[PDB]
Amino acid sequence: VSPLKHFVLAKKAITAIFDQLLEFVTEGSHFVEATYKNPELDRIATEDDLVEMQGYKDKLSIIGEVLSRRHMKVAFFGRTSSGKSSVINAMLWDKVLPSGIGHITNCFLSVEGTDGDKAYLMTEGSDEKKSVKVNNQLAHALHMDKDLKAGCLVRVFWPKAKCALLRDDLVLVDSPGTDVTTELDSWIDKFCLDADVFVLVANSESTLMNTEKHFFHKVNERLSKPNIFILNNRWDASASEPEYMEDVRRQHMERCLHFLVEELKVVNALEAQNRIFFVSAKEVLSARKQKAALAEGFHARLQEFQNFEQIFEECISQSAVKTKFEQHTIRAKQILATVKNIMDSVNLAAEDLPKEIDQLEKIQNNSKLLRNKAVQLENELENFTKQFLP
Amino acid sequence: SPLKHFVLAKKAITAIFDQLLEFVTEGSHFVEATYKNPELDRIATEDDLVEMQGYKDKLSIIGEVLSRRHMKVAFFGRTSSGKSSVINAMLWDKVLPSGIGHITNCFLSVEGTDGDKAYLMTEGSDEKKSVKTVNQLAHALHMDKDLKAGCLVRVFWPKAKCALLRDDLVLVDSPGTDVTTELDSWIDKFCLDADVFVLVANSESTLMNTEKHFFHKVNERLSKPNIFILNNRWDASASEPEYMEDVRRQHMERCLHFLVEELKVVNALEAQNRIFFVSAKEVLSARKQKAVALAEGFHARLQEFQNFEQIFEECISQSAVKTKFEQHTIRAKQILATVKNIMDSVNLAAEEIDQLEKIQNNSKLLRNKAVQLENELENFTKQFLPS
Ligand SMILES: Nc1nc2c(ncn2[C@@H]2O[C@H](COP(=O)(O)OP(=O)(O)O)[C@@H](O)[C@H]2O)c(=O)[nH]1
Ligand SMILES: Nc1nc2c(ncn2[C@@H]2O[C@H](COP(=O)(O)OP(=O)(O)O)[C@@H](O)[C@H]2O)c(=O)[nH]1
Ligand code: BEF
Ligand code: BEF
Ligand SMILES: [K+]
Ligand SMILES: [K+]
Ligand SMILES: [Mg+2]
Ligand SMILES: [Mg+2]
Repeated sequence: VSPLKHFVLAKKAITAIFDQLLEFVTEGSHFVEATYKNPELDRIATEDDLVEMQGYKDKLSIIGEVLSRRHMKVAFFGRTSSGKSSVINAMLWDKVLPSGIGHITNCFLSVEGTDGDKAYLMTEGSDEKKSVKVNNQLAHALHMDKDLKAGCLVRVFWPKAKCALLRDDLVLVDSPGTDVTTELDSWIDKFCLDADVFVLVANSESTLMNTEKHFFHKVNERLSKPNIFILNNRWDASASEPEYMEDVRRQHMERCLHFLVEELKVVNALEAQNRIFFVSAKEVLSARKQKAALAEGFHARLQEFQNFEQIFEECISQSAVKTKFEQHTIRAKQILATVKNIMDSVNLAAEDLPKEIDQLEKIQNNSKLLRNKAVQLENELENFTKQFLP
Repeated sequence: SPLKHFVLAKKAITAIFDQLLEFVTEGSHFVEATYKNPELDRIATEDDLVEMQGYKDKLSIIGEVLSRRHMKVAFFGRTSSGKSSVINAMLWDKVLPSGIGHITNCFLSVEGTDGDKAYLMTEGSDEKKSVKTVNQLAHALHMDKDLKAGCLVRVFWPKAKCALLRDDLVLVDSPGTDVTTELDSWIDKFCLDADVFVLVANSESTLMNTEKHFFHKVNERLSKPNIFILNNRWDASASEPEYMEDVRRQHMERCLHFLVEELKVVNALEAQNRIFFVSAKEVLSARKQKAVALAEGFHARLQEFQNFEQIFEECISQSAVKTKFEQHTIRAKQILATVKNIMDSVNLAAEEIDQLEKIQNNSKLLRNKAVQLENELENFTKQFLPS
């Protein structure tokens, strides 16, 4: 006994550590602020120190929330028409989300499991379990009037009996295309930035753009190094021009590897192997939506979608301790290290009237005692990593 | 004749721009002197100085663009929207590297030649190499051992085969935008100063801001860009016909908003004849069959590619005076108007202090030189750009 209990122990442990962390950094932020702003002190603490510590307080509050959340959030991200909606529709075995040519998905869509045997949707502040067939009115931009305003979230519920993956506490998120408008991008941040796992749906007819990559650098800048699956979707395109298939596949694989391993430095090359796939959502959906001449390599592309689903499931369940917590604990260690440096910098600055020197040594004592609280927390995080991680 | 009308126009406008450039260099020096003078803060502002310096630069580069022997048409777009394939369709053969993934990994001039065989030339080589060598130089799944520099291969296609090339026309196939920073900086160096742009958009998707940002950059550095938008891959709309008209409407509205509201380069009626829905792949396939079941509406998409080619040809031949010069003359009028405002602002701000009235007199005399140039530009526009 048991996978579930191992997770709940881990959650209580790390959440409790992060409580201590957040109060520590808030206190240190107030100390540094006070020292910087005091007109009596010859530049003891710097503005940069203050901004960094304030940034860390914010960072840690948001990460705190992410840790304590009841659910594992998976955000789907990509350019317009790479295949985000269609990938989810394939995982669900039915065309249940708005999909098509042009800009379509014009709202954010939660997808969760339900114990009931029928699907439904719910809208901002409504108990009403509306028909899943109403989606287009709310989420499909060829239906929606161009006036409709700044939000939104529509929560789709799909029966757990159909679709294994939705059990339990998993939440999939279909979003709009990146880089369509500034406002849409700011909403894509608000909704998707704090996701536990990202599925980058790339267009395998094309290659990876920098605006697509920039998002994941932003995730790291604001929170922690992102857990990323790359689906090179539309791979059925390579059935035309088989004389280059392997060369094109090699190009994508090399570029995606470079993105995860060299640019983000989130994963090593061997790990990245099991995060990059070549698939056709369209084919998988078409085949699945049928069990009451085929295009070449269909079966290979199907088997890789299945591998993606297997590995995706292995992470949000078996390795949910790792998936939910690891990257945030690493970032916690990093932030603490920098906080220690700031406290040291303030201490040494303090070394260079009787009331004025007495005030200055009080800053020294404060900075040292904060420093050792930081080392205590570093040890508690190191213990957590030992007892709960590889 | 048409040719003589053009050469007259070129000599006229180039001569005007010489006068323009000297005027703005002088005004830039005046504004700089007034701003930097410690006796007289705050008569001219830093923003005034930066604007005037920017205008000097702008005008030098536009001067060069005006005085060039050839009409350059740059093809621009995302990776795999269909740039290479559009050109391959215009030439009736698969002559340029095309395929899934990142392919076009150098810049490719395409010009007419009087000879009956096609060929290529590389920097800096007399050798007319076989057009069948292209892939080794330009196709990123092929390319031989190094290479790079961000370079140019000049393709020459027989004029006998493709009507459009017979002028001093130069088509430019480029790499995909937003792939790498260095590729983007080369795309600027090569394509930014193009006389005409063909934006090959992916009609399965919608227009991204990185795609639009390029053309804002053209405007920031030079003049509002002459832009054709080809919504390529439109054969995709065969698969989902119940929304075809709605998707078409979406693209048309977005493209219209881009040209008319965002760039403010053209009115809605003009923009109608700059936006098209086509399948390069289909057109190439049909044409290369010179050398049973076809998709609907193949024929519609073909007729629109043909309309694009007709209107494209009507512009860099019949209306070549317009195409080459108009947008630069408009920008010239705009800059002069703002220069006038700067000189007025300095004059009013000016309201031992003999020095102060000397700035007033200088600002007024510069202002009236600006009005003289405005009239010379207005005369040019009357005589060479009706109605
Ligand atoms: N051939 C092919 N078409 C696809 C694939 N995935 C999606 N599509 C098509 O491209 C469009 C996808 O739009 P969609 O991705 O659902 O909306 P998004 O949210 O903007 O990505 C639809 O018209 C799909 O039929 C694929 O793997 N292969
Ligand atoms: N279905 C379809 N495919 C196209 C069209 N235009 C180009 N393609 C294909 O899309 C792929 C990319 O074309 P390419 O011209 O290399 O794109 P570029 O690198 O952006 O110039 C090739 O395999 C082409 O055959 C089109 O209008 N419809
Ligand atoms: F066409 Be989408 F859902 F960005
Ligand atoms: F496929 Be590209 F525009 F290099
Ligand atoms: K779409
Ligand atoms: K390509
Ligand atoms: Mg979608
Ligand atoms: Mg190309």
